Amino acid sequence: MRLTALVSGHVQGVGYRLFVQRYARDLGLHGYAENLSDGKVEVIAEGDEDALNRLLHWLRRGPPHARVQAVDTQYSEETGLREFHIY
Ligand code: NA
Ligand code: NA
Repeated sequence: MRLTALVSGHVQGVGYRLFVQRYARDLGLHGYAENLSDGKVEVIAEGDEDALNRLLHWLRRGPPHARVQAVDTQYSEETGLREFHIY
């Protein structure tokens, strides 16, 4: 399925997108991570349900110096995205 996750907290400017991309690639997932102008990070990830749960473990922690306060999740059908990009 597709996970669309919205990450709140001290998350921009701390390498969060690169962190997500590394773990998504480790977990066989495709999609993207993008900074939002309201201060959040949006993560779209497509792939197996358990891999999405493993990614969520990382999304809730973030890199060194991130302070992730919450991760809102919503699920939808995969669209066939390839690769994992940062925007
Ligand atoms: Na980054
Ligand atoms: Na961005």
